[PDB]
Amino acid sequence: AALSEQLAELEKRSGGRLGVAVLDTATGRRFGYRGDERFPMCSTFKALLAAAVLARVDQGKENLDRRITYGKEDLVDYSPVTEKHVGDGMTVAELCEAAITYSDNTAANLLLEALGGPAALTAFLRSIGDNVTRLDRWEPELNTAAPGDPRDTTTPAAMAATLRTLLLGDVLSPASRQQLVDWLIANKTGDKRLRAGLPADWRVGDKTGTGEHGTTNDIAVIWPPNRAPILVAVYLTESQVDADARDAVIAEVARLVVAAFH
Repeated sequence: AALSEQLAELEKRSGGRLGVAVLDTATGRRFGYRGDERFPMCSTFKALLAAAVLARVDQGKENLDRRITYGKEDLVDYSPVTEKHVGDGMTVAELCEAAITYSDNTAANLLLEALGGPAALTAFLRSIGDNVTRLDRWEPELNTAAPGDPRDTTTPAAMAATLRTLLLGDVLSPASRQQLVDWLIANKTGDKRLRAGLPADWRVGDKTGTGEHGTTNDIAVIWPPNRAPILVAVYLTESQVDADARDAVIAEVARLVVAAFH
């Protein structure tokens, strides 16, 4: 495979450690570059958080319209949505949207408490067959991204398989499935990452993550026109180029991936 070689060249220039997984649902195969190495999730976990929330909505243990109230004491850094709604609160559905489409940290923390904390999300993931991904801390502590730390990590391959299970398998209702898809499709944080290397006709839902030690991630479900989706997980950490160049690394991965498909 020349794809593996291109990603190794790209990884060299980034100065860090690059992980890539592609899962093609039309076939069932999957590609990996460091796909079984641990990487810090940063905000990419928030997709899995909204999935677990939706499961309890499926179970009748939670409601999409339930309004959660909170105060300024609950607000953590980078909370561009929740910081506007302390006076009126926000519904669980609104928090999910904020968490996914803006990486709102306070929304994630509030959703994490309504679920039962990091251990709860981690237990949900084991219940759906993901034995690798783990969430250990809250926002913003889970973004430390220390090079040898297993807390708050996934692997590209595990994240890809989890996305597959959640977005197209049988763990969520079809309604909860479509809702999670629509949130990812409306993400506002990823325009410089995977989206920027994809052909414009391709429909795309994604969740980004950003953290210390030059960490820049993006995970996605992508539908080529008339064709089964693929799942793509990209994690970059310990990188030594600036933010704009780390974004460019992710975009080029998206390009190197689609070219590999033609």
